[PDB]
Amino acid sequence: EKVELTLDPDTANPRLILSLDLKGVRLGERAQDLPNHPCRFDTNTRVLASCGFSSGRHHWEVEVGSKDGWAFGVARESVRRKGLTPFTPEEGVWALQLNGGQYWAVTSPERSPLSCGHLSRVRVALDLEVGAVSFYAVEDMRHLYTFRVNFQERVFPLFSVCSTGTYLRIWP
Ligand SMILES: NC(=O)CC[C@H](NC(=O)[C@H](Cc1ccccc1)N1Cc2ccccc2C1=O)C(=O)O
Repeated sequence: EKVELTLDPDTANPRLILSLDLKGVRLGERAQDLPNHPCRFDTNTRVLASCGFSSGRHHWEVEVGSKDGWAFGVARESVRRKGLTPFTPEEGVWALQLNGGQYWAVTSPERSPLSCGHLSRVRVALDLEVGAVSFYAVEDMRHLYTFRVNFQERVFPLFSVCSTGTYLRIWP
């Protein structure tokens, strides 16, 4: 069930910078001049993994920056790439987020504050049989949050970074 992911550069918003190893994402100062690939998020600061899941159970781990500005989890493949989307379950993203110095599950219309400790590394567990996306703090595999979803399509690991001082990294 453990998966080895890499970030898909064709999906990445042109302001993002992906590390050479395709495991890390940060936000650059300027938009790169990149082609208008159909998979590319052209406005929101997102990138997907190159691999998505249609069935079964899979998990991966994400190292998280201490500073505000990231969100990560999963997106349905049909998430709109072109134009400005809301970052919400209805628009096809199921994510945890750090901002305002607080961790959130990005529920809508109101986000859900989590009372977890400081997070360093998070396991994401996607179960398409059960219909759930779950997040655990790695150190004691402490459950943080589950979204229950009836996924009817391929689901991709999702990352977003909208501040220059933070990052996400597929671990290790
Ligand atoms: N990482 C998260 O916490 C998930 C939110 C994230 N937010 C965005 O993409 C927002 C969208 C927006 C918000 C307000 C006005 C206009 C556009 N952007 C785009 C942008 C470009 C360059 C510098 C920063 C930003 C930024 O904040 C997401 O939707 O993936």
